[PDB]
Amino acid sequence: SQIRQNYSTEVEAAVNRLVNLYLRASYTYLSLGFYFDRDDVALEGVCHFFRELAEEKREGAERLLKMQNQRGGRALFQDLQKPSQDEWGTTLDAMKAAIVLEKSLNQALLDLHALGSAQADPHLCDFLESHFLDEEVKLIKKMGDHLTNIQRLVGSQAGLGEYLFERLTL
Amino acid sequence: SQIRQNYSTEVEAAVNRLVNLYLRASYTYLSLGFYFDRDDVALEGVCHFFRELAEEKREGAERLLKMQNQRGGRALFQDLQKPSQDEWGTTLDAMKAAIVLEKSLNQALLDLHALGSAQADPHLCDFLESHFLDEEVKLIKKMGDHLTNIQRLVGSQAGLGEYLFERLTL
Amino acid sequence: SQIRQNYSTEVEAAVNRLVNLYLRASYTYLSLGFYFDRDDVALEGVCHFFRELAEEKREGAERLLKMQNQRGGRALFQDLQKPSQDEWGTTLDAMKAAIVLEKSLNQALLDLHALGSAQADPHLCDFLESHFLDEEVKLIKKMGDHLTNIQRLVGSQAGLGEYLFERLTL
Amino acid sequence: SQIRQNYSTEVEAAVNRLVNLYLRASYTYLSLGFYFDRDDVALEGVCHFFRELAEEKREGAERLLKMQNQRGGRALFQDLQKPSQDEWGTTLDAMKAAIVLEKSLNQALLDLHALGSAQADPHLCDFLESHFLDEEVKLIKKMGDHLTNIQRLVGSQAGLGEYLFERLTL
Amino acid sequence: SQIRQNYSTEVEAAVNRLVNLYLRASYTYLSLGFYFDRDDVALEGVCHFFRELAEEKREGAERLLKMQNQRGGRALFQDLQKPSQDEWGTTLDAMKAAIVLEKSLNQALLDLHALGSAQADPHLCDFLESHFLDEEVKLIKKMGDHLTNIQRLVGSQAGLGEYLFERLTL
Ligand code: NA
Ligand code: NA
Ligand code: NA
Ligand code: NA
Ligand code: NA
Ligand code: NA
Ligand code: NA
Ligand code: NA
Ligand code: NA
Ligand code: NA
Repeated sequence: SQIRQNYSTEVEAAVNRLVNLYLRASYTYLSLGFYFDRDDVALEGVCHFFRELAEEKREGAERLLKMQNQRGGRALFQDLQKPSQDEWGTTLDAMKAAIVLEKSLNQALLDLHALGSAQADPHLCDFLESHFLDEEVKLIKKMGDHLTNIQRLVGSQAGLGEYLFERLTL
Repeated sequence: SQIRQNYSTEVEAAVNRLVNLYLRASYTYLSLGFYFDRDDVALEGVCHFFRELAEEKREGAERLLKMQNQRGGRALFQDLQKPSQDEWGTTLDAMKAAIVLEKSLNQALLDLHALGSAQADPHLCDFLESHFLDEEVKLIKKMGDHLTNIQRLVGSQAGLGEYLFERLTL
Repeated sequence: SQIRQNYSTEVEAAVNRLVNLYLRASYTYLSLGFYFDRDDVALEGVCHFFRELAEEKREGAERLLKMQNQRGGRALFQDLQKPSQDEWGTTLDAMKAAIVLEKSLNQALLDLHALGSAQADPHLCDFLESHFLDEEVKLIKKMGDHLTNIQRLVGSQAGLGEYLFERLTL
Repeated sequence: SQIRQNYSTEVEAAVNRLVNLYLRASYTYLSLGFYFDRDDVALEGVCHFFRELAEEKREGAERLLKMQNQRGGRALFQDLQKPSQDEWGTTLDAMKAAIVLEKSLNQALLDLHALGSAQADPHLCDFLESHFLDEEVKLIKKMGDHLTNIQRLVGSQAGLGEYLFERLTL
Repeated sequence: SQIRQNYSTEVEAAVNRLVNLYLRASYTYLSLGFYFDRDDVALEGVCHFFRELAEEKREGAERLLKMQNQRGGRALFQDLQKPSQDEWGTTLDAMKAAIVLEKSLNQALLDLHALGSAQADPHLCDFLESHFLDEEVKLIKKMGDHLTNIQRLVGSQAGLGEYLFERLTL
């Protein structure tokens, strides 16, 4: 490109891989949201928590694609793998799956930041620090808080606890 | 001082000791608040209850220092001891620790009032009656109410009760 | 912690030490503020300058503790040493002490940033760059400006100059 | 009186003496205010500081007379002695005279409070604590602050300092 | 040009030289403004006085370039010489340098007006009378007033005077 400066082919490829990862995560959260809308599951606040995450992760992919074109890189899309499960269990199982997925996104962000640092690409480092790394730490902390609250509610009356969480936290 | 009148060295020293006690209590409540913000504890209303108490106790120290200078006494600061615990247990354990601490502050206020009375210092007596003694009785009553509500919630489903208290009272 | 990722024990400990340093600085500024409120000192703008700094440094400690829990580290509080002086001299002496203290906080921030960089912790580096390093440079520049203005006012009429500074700058 | 209860003849007489003292102080401050309005003195902020104090002390006398009738005591007025000086010197001399006068009022208030306490008259004790003792401590602290600021301004250019104080503090 | 009428090559060249002179003066005032923002100089009102002059002189250059194109002349830019000093001394030294610079701009304006008059170019004469000559006389009078006020403040307490000027005039 006429505009490309200081933007390695390694970073360009890793940004494309990260876009795939974010779109995969959006699709996983779409599947989690619609599972909680099942008439035999029926946890509306859980459905809305995951549907909002699906939108967030799509928006993160769109911001990475915007940056890829601002740097003069070329977006390359790959197939999007289906989510790992078709049914997601309890709200506890689902929130455990969600923190595993967000940990994996965070590790991908950290790996890209490290690549950027090795390539002396400060605009990439800044972009990630500014729009991704703190949002991901904040999200992971929120999920961990949720996770602890769900766990303390299981006790010996798991249905009751699952209802309450949904009603009073989500 | 040019302005000092009717202000004994005994009262001056005891006001400095009370400032230390209030600042110690602010620090204890800061530690309690951040313990309830842990991802493995995650009781937001409990965190906010103690963080608000940390601010109150700091403000009480600042009011005592203001009065010390209005009387012509001299503020003398000492080291502030760390809180008694690093981890605070359950919300019940924490509220028991908080009432023990507020009882000890109240006894210090009563002891200063008695000193004032023995020194015939009515401005000191009035200052304490006006800004401290009723606030402390009101706080201790609120903690005792909380304490009773937490206790009735333990039953055989302690996690559930701890969640509910947090959600519906705090 | 379930949420901890990329957060070294070295950084965790250094954040706890920095919290102690910020709380120590808040306590120093509380002592400076109340010294200028003495009836025999009576520099209201000087008192308000330091009282505002006490609040800032407390808020900096609270932000570090928030981040410590967002990363899955554990807050550990230590005793808070009393300020270095009981009486702080002239406004010049006090502003010299304040710049020495802010230089020492800045060096602690830089040392933590360096640790973060050695540990490849970009979220820590970003957090410090975002909330601490520019605020500290801005503060140190303001104190240096004050310092120069106080110095030019001493001349042969130090009382007059101290009054004027207080009245017309603070 | 039909309404008198728990109100000793000693307290009644001492309240009448305190009314005389407050009215004397109002008259002293009237003389101080008009001295600073002299064309050969011409310190407008000093004049307004003392004129406001004249009004305060008159209002304090009126509140004591109101209380005397609410208790069923009988107001008895005596001659009001002229102020101690006809010309009041510098603003420093005048503020020294004003703090001497306020110290003497405070000692009279404390003496009445002690009498009340010896007579087991809590309504009198409360009335003084509520409307007089803290106002007098606040005033004496303000005068002491002023006093320190005037003193630091004398230096070797006393006229300049007196102008500045008036202009920038009062 | 198709539009050029009554616009001599001598005037065209002198307008280009005047643009250089105005841009040089803008750069001088930028250097003066940032010198007064030094932490070891720290005269904020002095910094703002010169920074505003830097903007004025840039705007004067832009108005001359606008007029050059409205007449069908051709802008020709030359190198811009650095300011005459790197450090500017006291506010007195700086205001003396500023009046020397404004006198030199005024003499350049008068010389161009004279050229215009010799070339019978009334649109040029009007343009200068309308947008430059009275603004320059007003500015030079303001600087001279400042200069007199700074001079009366030096006395035997130059620091004090420099502070006061900055605080109370600028
Ligand atoms: Na939405
Ligand atoms: Na951005
Ligand atoms: Na609050
Ligand atoms: Na009060
Ligand atoms: Na504030
Ligand atoms: Na932030
Ligand atoms: Na009035
Ligand atoms: Na009343
Ligand atoms: Na401007
Ligand atoms: Na025009």
